[PDB]
Amino acid sequence: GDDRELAILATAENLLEDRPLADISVDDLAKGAGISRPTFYFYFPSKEAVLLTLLDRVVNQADMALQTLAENPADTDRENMWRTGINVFFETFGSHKAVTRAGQAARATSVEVAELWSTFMQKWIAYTAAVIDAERDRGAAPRTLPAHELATALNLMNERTLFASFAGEQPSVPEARVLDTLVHIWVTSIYGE
Amino acid sequence: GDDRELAILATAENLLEDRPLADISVDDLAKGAGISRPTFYFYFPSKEAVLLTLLDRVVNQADMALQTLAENPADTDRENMWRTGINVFFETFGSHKAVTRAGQAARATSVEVAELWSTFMQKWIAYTAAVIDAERDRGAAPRTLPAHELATALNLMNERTLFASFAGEQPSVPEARVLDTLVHIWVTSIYGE
Ligand SMILES: O=C(CC[C@H]1CCOC1)N1CCCC1
Ligand SMILES: O=C(CC[C@H]1CCOC1)N1CCCC1
Repeated sequence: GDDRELAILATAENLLEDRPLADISVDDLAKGAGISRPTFYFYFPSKEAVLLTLLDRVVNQADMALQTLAENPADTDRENMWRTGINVFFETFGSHKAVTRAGQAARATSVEVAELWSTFMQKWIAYTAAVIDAERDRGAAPRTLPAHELATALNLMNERTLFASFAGEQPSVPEARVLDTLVHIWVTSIYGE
Repeated sequence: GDDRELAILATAENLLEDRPLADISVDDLAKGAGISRPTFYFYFPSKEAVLLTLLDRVVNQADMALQTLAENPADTDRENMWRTGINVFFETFGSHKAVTRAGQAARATSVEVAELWSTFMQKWIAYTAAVIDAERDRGAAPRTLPAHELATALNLMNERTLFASFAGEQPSVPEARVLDTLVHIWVTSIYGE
């Protein structure tokens, strides 16, 4: 039951490494999971629903990892604190490049994918703005831009730059350089007067 | 001749304000430009080709405006210099939101659109990195990240943040706040040690 479901998810993640959602059939997903086509339809209404679940799992893994960090502050300076936080996204989505890529393409077509992404983006920007505000209240960061607008641009930067690096787009920051590049911009723009 | 072509371009830009490329037909473009369907095909091979031309004109208008600026340095401090430069993109693409939006959607499907965007992105990042390097050589900016990697992330930020503001995405920086937000991040990340 849960195993047929996991099998179908594992198949879809594997096939998405080699071709886009468009070039993958329900029959393809069913064959790789070792079930028939009508059995597939019992677990998922469509291949698009399979992607939505895969994306949902990846987004929540990142979200849970960031909640863990939040509850367990690393004992280090502020630059390393922000690095650990962006690193949750670098590692989680970078461990699932095929779902990340397909998920991002699906935002244009699936209101469900668009809404899932928008909900968690709002959550991560609000957390980012809360930390900036705490830093300002403690006197560690200067009161420059509206924290929530600063947070929005910096999370949008990370979305676009990480995902270009992972896809090897032209142009992109090499993946072995993207964490340091983003940490620099976050730290200078948050602490710089 | 050039007028039928301009008519078709003007129609397509007008229709793109109200619905996406998918929901617009060749017959729709032909009717609005006051020509028949086979006459349309004489000027453009497809509605996708019409979008490519519209995007091409918008990208080159921005590129030419930025070349003008480059050749005619504004007499003001460095923060206002970067503001004038990002402002070329804020005004040019913000004056053509429907083409911007459709152009960005078309990157997923049209290799021509993808290649046009990637070529000019490379050009603007190289110009951005050249200015940062000049600033470092004159001693006005510190030698922190690789200028070209810094330039790449900051231009990717502007692409994603401007285009979210213009589309009124959730989340986004309000359009009346996006120029100040981006100038802050560029200035702190370029000059900050
Ligand atoms: O890198 C980040 C988030 C950055 C972390 C760093 C501390 O707060 C959020 N994102 C990319 C995908 C969406 C958000
Ligand atoms: O804002 C910018 C470019 C910023 C200017 C500012 C000085 O050099 C480039 N872009 C958004 C669309 C692509 C690039």
